[PDB]
Amino acid sequence: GLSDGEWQLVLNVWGKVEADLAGHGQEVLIRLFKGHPETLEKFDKFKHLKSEDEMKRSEDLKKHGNTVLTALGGILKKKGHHEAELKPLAQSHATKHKIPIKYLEFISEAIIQVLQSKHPGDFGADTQAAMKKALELFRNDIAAKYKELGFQG
Ligand code: HEM
Repeated sequence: GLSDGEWQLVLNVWGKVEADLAGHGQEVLIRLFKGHPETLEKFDKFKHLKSEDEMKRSEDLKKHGNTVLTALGGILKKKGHHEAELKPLAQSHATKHKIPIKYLEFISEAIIQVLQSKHPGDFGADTQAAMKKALELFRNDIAAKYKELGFQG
């Protein structure tokens, strides 16, 4: 559970993300792929990218970074009243894409790194503790949709 003070820090720094939603989701995916090469395998269209500046040249990489932030944006703007937005995602991500909850922790960490790296002052300790709590409850709620279907996470 997040206070409304906290939801505001969360959604106010997310507004920035949204000024450059590609730039961010790109950097996120790079951070995740470069840091966890295992994740790269779930996207057959980029599984071949081998270097950094190389994947920075990918339109579809950007296209996906723009996707994952846009949806997470939508979820964040629900302030946890986001079941009608996480039912489909948990299920797609557990079954179709076969993504474990460990990989979600990974991208949660990439996001946070990117926020810190793109907005240092605006994203201080208490703004970060807020962001961390949101992504954590996002993750816990997916985790339970995973479990309801017999996936573990
Ligand atoms: C913030 C956490 C995440 C969010 C909000 C997110 C969001 C989305 C959305 C909105 C889609 C659209 C397609 C669908 O749902 O059927 C999608 C698809 C997909 N997601 Fe995620 N995702 C997250 C984490 C991950 C991670 C960590 C991976 C892999 C390591 C992943 C792999 C995929 C793949 C492979 C697809 C299919 C894309 C394609 O088929 O071209 N997702 N995701």
